[PDB]
Amino acid sequence: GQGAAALVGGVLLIGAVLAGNSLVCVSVATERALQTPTNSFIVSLAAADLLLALLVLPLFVYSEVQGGAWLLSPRLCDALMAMDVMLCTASIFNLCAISVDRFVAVAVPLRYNRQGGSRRQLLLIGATWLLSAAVAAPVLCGLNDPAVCRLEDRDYVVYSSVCSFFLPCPLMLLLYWATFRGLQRWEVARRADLEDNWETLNDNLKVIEKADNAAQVKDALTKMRAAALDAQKATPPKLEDKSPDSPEMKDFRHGFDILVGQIDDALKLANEGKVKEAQAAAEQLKTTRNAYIQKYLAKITGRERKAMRVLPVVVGAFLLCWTPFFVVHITQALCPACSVPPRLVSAVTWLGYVNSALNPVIYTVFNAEFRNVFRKALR
Ligand SMILES: CNc1cc(OC)c(C(=O)N[C@@H]2CCN(Cc3ccccc3)[C@@H]2C)cc1Cl
Ligand SMILES: CCCCCCCC/C=C/CCCCCCCC(=O)O
Ligand SMILES: CCCCCCCC/C=C/CCCCCCCC(=O)O
Ligand SMILES: CCCCCCCC/C=C/CCCCCCCC(=O)O
Ligand SMILES: CCCCCCCC/C=C/CCCCCCCC(=O)O
Ligand code: NA
Repeated sequence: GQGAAALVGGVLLIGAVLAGNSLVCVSVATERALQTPTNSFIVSLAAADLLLALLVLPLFVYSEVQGGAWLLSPRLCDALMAMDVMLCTASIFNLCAISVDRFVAVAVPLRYNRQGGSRRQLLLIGATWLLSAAVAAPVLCGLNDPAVCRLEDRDYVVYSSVCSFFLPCPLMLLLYWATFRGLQRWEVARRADLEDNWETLNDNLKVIEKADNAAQVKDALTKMRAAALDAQKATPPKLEDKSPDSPEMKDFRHGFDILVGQIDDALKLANEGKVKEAQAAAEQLKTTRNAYIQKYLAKITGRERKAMRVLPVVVGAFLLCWTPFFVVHITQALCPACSVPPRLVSAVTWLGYVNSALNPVIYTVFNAEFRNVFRKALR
């Protein structure tokens, strides 16, 4: 009765965690549009969820069929609980790492000399996992004084409730808040104008790629030049009060000067009838914007802020799913006499674990790139 619901519910939960989260990892692996700094953390979150389904949920379900009785070794129980605590902590610490990472990307504009990221996200992810293991490590040493698998050490439970949850949460919330406000300060008033300029650039690079002749190339380059110059005049509020002589204003203007200079050289070539050379100059121009310009066009048009919309939904769902769990557990640990109904302890646990099945759904619905890869699984 109570056992059959756990079994069916558990097999369905485990199936849904493995299915959804493997499809996330494979998608980041197969689709170039998904290989971003942010999605490195999303893969880390997927790993945490896959590991939960592999290492924790099966014996959790088995436990639930036995009505919470634990018939196996007490050392195995300790091993399970330490893994339980670590994976929970790792999910939270990774949501925290995202907000730290995104705040820094926003607050600290950097341009590298060489190809690729710094892999600082990977280092931060490594740090996140080692920190989660550090929080969980004492559980492995055996904290209990029976036939059930529970954390009975009240000081440990309060400690981890605070470190793993009640402390990261407000800080994470403050950081997401600062991050979103930071980006907004970069978004120009005349968004649609700058989007037009941006489309002119991309549409005409494609016209150039397939041109029949030099005049088409020259016409396309001429439009690009005008759009580059317009875009150059779209100043973000972030730099509005910055003087014309400011080294941050001198930066801004410069990226567009390099661009206009490249367009001019391609123009000279097209004008002389050198189609292939003009097309190569323009392709070489698809790489100068690939880093210097386009990164911060997505920023100043509001695209970047829009693409971050999936993150609060993920954070939100995590808070909905785990807040009841941590309120129940810290209460019990602080106040033995504050009796929580066992059926509710069971409920908030399942609620916590079902979070692990939710993120793949959240990405599919609320993020455009993920939604896109998904919707072309119609093959
Ligand atoms: C990150 N902080 C914590 C996380 C916990 O579990 C996710 C718990 C917790 O009490 N977990 C219990 C301990 C075992 N776990 C369920 C389970 C897992 C595997 C086999 C049997 C029972 C329960 C949900 C406590 C803390 Cl402080
Ligand atoms: C935005 C702050 C966080 C909000 C709470 C997060 C909970 C996420 C849970 C997932 C279920 C969402 C179901 C909503 C479906 C409608 C979405 C839509 O209309 O585009
Ligand atoms: C418990 C319900 C959900 C609580 C969490 C809500 C979402 C967590 C993130 C909050 C940081 C605020 C970021 C702004 C979100 C909207 C984006 C925007 O309007 O620019
Ligand atoms: C992210 C959402 C944050 C929500 C914070 C509120 C949750 C914390 C409340 C739980 C404390 C329960 C108090 C238990 C009584 C302790 C009294 C005693 O120690 O004797
Ligand atoms: C490639 C996308 C991410 C990896 C796959 C995720 C696996 C779980 C997705 C299935 C959820 C289906 C329910 C809602 C479908 C939303 C599709 C849509 O909005 O058009
Ligand atoms: Na998780």
